[PDB]
Amino acid sequence: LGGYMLGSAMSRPMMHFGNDWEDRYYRENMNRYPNQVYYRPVDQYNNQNNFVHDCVNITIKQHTVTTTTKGENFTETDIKIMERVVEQMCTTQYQKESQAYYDG
Ligand SMILES: Cc1ncc(C[n+]2csc(CCO)c2C)c(N)n1
Repeated sequence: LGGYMLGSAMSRPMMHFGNDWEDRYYRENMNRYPNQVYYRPVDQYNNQNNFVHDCVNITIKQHTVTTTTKGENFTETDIKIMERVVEQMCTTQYQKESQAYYDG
């Protein structure tokens, strides 16, 4: 990996996009989609968006390869569900891990 760690699977978000075609594609493809996030530890960092870009990148990179060779074929629609919920989870894992990095 280089220095990345899986936070774990998303606790079934019930979140949103504002685009009903992406709402549906979440409920219709979540069985196939990459539902978990890999990050570098927050210790070298101070800000979510840049870290979170690397976090969505490493989980999408590994897990798209893992799921395509199981029988999948993601689209820009699946990427937009993935990128949203992974980015939300990456930023939420940053919040918890950054609180713990302040706590000890
Ligand atoms: C895991 C999960 N993610 C997204 C939605 C979809 N959804 C929630 S708000 C809204 C956007 C349109 O107002 C839609 C319909 C869901 N139900 N479950």
